Amino acid sequence: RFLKVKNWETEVVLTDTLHLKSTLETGCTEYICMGSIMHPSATKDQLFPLAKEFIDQYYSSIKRFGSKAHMERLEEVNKEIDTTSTYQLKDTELIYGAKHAWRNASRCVGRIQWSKLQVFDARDCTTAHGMFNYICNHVKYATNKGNLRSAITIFPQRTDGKHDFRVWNSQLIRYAGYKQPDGSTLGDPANVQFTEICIQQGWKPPRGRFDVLPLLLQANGNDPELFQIPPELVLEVPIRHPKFEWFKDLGLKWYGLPAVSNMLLEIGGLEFSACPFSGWYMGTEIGVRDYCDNSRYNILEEVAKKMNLDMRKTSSLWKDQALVEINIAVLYSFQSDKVTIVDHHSATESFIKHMENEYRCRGGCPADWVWIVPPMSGSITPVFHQEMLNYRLTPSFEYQPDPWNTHVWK
Amino acid sequence: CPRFLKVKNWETEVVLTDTLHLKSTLETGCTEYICMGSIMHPSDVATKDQLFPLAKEFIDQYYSSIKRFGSKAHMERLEEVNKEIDTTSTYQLKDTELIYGAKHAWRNASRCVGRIQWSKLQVFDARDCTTAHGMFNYICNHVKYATNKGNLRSAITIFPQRTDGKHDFRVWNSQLIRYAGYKQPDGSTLGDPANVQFTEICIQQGWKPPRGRFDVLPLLLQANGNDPELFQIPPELVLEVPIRHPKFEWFKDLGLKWYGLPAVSNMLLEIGGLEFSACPFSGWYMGTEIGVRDYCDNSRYNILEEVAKKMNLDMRKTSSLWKDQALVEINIAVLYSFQSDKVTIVDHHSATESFIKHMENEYRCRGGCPADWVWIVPPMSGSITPVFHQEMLNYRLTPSFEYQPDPWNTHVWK
Ligand code: HEM
Ligand code: HEM
Ligand SMILES: CNCC#Cc1cc(F)c(F)c(CCc2cc(C)cc(N)n2)c1
Ligand SMILES: CNCC#Cc1cc(F)c(F)c(CCc2cc(C)cc(N)n2)c1
Ligand SMILES: C[C@H](O)[C@H](O)[C@H]1CNc2nc(N)[nH]c(=O)c2N1
Ligand SMILES: C[C@H](O)[C@H](O)[C@H]1CNc2nc(N)[nH]c(=O)c2N1
Ligand SMILES: [Zn+2]
Repeated sequence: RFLKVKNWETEVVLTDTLHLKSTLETGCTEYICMGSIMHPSATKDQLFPLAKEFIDQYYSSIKRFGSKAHMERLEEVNKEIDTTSTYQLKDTELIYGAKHAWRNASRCVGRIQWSKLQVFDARDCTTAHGMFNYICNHVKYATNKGNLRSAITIFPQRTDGKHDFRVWNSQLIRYAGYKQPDGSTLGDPANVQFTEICIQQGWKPPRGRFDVLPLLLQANGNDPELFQIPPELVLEVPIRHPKFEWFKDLGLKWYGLPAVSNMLLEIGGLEFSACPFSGWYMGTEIGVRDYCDNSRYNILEEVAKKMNLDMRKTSSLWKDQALVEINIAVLYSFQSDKVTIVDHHSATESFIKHMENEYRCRGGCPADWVWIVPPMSGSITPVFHQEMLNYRLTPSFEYQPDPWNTHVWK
Repeated sequence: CPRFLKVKNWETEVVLTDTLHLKSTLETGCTEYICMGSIMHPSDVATKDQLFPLAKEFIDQYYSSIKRFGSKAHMERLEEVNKEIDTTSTYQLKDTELIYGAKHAWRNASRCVGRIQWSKLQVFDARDCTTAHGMFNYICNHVKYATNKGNLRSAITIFPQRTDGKHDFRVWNSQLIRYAGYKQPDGSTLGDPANVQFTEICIQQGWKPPRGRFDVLPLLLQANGNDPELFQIPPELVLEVPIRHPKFEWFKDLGLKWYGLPAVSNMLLEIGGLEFSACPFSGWYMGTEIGVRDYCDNSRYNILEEVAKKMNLDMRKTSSLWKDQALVEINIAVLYSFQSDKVTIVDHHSATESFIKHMENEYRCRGGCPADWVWIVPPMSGSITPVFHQEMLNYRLTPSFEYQPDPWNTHVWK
């Protein structure tokens, strides 16, 4: 059928036809919705229909469906799956598939940018040293002295599952986390385990609060190897506040480049298990989640202290007050350092505009309300009032198992 | 469907196991290929063949609840219901079953963060009501009991079930207490813009509007499928709270107030296939319902700008977060004014913490707890509340509260 989505603030109705093209499952059924579940539950035979479908939509997108180039490309892929059990994408197809995996990422509020993506082909890579070189060039290009630029680097596809390329870091730039003897945690508590894997592999930790983790890089299914990203490539921002001059004394910083490195890029049945991709931050990612999650840096108490807020009852809303000031500081600091950052009002604003674009030109836009709505001030942003349909289009970004639970060590 | 489904809390790592979903009875709107979990409203009476298994399902569940499943009272009740449907094509609930069904409709309400209270619900049986004047008496008694001078008590008043669909009891009000909205010729709106359509109906029905910013609407009550009739709620029964701020002495100069009793009156209560089309129920407020939605939605009272101006905030850039700063202070004022006047209210931190504890107990004792994350997470400060990090499963258990068409869209005027 045709499905309608209403904005309850604007009363704008959009009509979704694009959902007719999905085939992956969402995890819901007619009787149970799993919309808030974070991770809901090849061969030559499985591969050609998937390859065919992707080649078909590629040649439909450059408006040459059924052309001679389309016909030969289909046969070319057929012979290649036959005689090698896989196939290799053309450069144009690799670029098209990467942009469309971003376009289809239902959890990303930043997709108005989807077609401006720099795609680095790293499929000639064979070693962890080559991976490091490719990743350093990615970081340097995408950082661009603070004028951040979207980028993805694509390493060789999975073959037999035994020669996977993997970036073991979940993101290219993170801070370490250390278990203290007295039971508390120094640095980033979310990274205590990965940090401990780096230490076990020979990393000499400085045991500070903001230690950039080394890259841990696995090429062709071999043991991963450690590398230190050159510090001049890692842009960082000291967090200060435009009105509270004591805020700089908290000693807070963050890195400028958000770069997801633990996901799987699927294009036409091919699986790119190592595809680090990066954009720029929405302020709440740092200011709400990284700093104020109870399992993360957990600074609300300290800020509420220096703000002298009444902290004896929840109904004083002291946490909400300190939350807003922290997120003012983050935005103010990146902006003062001319480092690209978007606030959640602008980003959600852009996303509503992007949805309108997509419904008009494409017939819909898959979107995960649970992830799109920012983690603070939800209903004063326009996406809170926007109904969204969620569905899985391919090419896509997918989760995959953490490598340390799979890898057969040597 | 699989027998066990697991939900994780990503902040605490607690994993819970759900088996109650195997009892889900109706459709969510999702499919295997599309999820409709953010659609507000996804998707003539019941025949004898439809009614038999729906009643048995409910009667079994009631007798299971009192540890008399399979007993002689259970089999005799099954038989009496079945004979009553056969001869009259409907049946009547016992007082005990009515109370049980209403409490469990709340218990099953996936969008309600307040369900830790579900078993403490005063049920007013109003199935003997025949006229709109009597509906008015019943609703007044409900409002006075539930308000309780500010020490609010949850309550539901249940009016006669649907018969042929042409004799429905309906409260035309969507909530028992709401403020009027008036469209001006110049396009601006006075009062509550959400209620302009309903206010116009009341004016047409004969209501004389005071044309103020906080005018309590009259009740528009439909008995037995007749044309609805207007009644004014006695103002001494409508408890209200002037909104002042503990620090900002100028906040009281804004002239804001709100009513104490949230009372939903447009929903349908389904118990064992019976349809109670008029079942007003009330609890107490979570502060953000007033402080965030009623006051700061753009299409509502929309005070963020004016509070920001008095706060002397940089309003040129969105990235100063002036909107977020003002929103917090408005919600501080709402909670502070309700507490100072000793009117029951709950902040979004206490409510979500309570709901996590409730959800955990339901998983342990009942095998699950259906919950709609999109509705459970508060509209401000989402991730600093525990429900944000809590995976939830959503499904439709019966007894339930359901939406129904607005009655001015279906009523056949006499
Ligand atoms: C350019 C500016 C961008 C902005 C402002 C932005 C914003 C966001 C935010 C706030 C999230 C939620 C992140 C979280 O809570 O962990 C997200 C998720 C995501 N983004 Fe974007 N993003 C951008 C660029 C990109 C790019 C370049 C890609 C890929 C080519 C991408 C793909 C994704 C994916 C797959 C997710 C979901 C990740 C997951 O499921 O864990 N985004 N984005
Ligand atoms: C006693 C304290 C209660 C609290 C703190 C509470 C809290 C809430 C809140 C904050 C919402 C979201 C409302 C919205 O955003 O429009 C809600 C929804 C709901 N509540 Fe509760 N509630 C309470 C009592 C009750 C009672 C007594 C019932 C029924 C007997 C009930 C049934 C529901 C239902 C059905 C909804 C969904 C309404 C809809 O879909 O429009 N609640 N509740
Ligand atoms: C359940 N969440 C797990 C997580 C996470 C996580 C941790 C990080 F360090 C990090 F940089 C990110 C970035 C997410 C992201 C990606 C992109 C491309 C842009 C953006 N603006 N944001 C995500
Ligand atoms: C866009 N949704 C339509 C709506 C609405 C709406 C309007 C109101 F005036 C109002 F009081 C409520 C109360 C909801 C509610 C109910 C109960 C029992 C307790 C509580 N704490 N809250 C809901
Ligand atoms: C589109 C979206 O579902 C809609 O705005 C919802 C979001 N969550 C909500 N949550 C509550 N409690 N109440 C609401 O009215 C809404 N509105
Ligand atoms: C349980 C729930 O699915 C989980 O907490 C989600 C909620 N929404 C989110 N939204 C974003 N953007 N990022 C997240 O990590 C999460 N976490
Ligand atoms: Zn769903």
